[PDB]
Amino acid sequence: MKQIEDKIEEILSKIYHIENEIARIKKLIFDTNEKVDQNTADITTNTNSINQNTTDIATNTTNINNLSDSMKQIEDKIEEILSKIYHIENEIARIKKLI
Amino acid sequence: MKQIEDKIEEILSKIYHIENEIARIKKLIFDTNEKVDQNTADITTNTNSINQNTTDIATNTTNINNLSDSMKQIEDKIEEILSKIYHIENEIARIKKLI
Amino acid sequence: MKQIEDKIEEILSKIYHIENEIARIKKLIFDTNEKVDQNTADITTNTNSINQNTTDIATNTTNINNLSDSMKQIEDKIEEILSKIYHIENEIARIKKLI
Ligand SMILES: [Cl-]
Ligand SMILES: [Cl-]
Repeated sequence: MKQIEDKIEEILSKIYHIENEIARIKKLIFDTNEKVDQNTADITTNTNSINQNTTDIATNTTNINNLSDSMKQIEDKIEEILSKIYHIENEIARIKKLI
Repeated sequence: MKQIEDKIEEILSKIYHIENEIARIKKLIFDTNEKVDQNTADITTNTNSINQNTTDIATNTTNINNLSDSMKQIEDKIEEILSKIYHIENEIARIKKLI
Repeated sequence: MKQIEDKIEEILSKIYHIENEIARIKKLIFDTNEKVDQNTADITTNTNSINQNTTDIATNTTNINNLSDSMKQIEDKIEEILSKIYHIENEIARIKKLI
């Protein structure tokens, strides 16, 4: 009756502490899940942005390639032009000798 | 003994409830970690993607600079071509007057 | 009463085991949060990389558009230059026939 009720006093006080710890734990878990859900939200955003960026890069890469082809064709024509202009200047110099 | 038995009955009931809470809490934790691990997997994919994209942007940026530099040369050459043509046109107009 | 003693010892053991389970649960929670906080740190790094990449893409996109514009203009100028040259060659042919 003195040790048994000592024992029950210990049991009930431990149970009450455990109840508190369970309450604190539930809160920790809630607070954790807020962080986790915020992370999932942020990840979803980033995933969408990466997708868009990957698409915009692909497009940019295609266009660069396109512009590169065009540039080569341009450089080609310009070399022809400069060569033709040189022929012309020499034609003119020959004509000026005959007048 | 009757009072102690009543106390034991309440104790056992509380302990039963605590055990259920704890089982519930464990489930919560493991479900939380399913999400956390999927988050981590998704971050990993995104990081790889961000890395590919960063490289691809670097390449595109270099190609753009190179095209921009070629373009500047081309524009100078067109300047030169146009002045040569203008000179030629003058020379031609003069020659036409002499013949 | 010897049963009562068995039962209290039973109870004390179960409470001991519950306390250990609580301690284990807390550890799980803090370990979970280490993963969560690392995820948060990694998401932040990725957000910053994405924001930079988005800007750089925009810059590149603008520059491609500007180069494309420039090249379209050069192509127009070449079209005209080539016309000026056909005409010049015609004139020169005419001059050659008159001298
Ligand atoms: Cl780009
Ligand atoms: Cl997370």
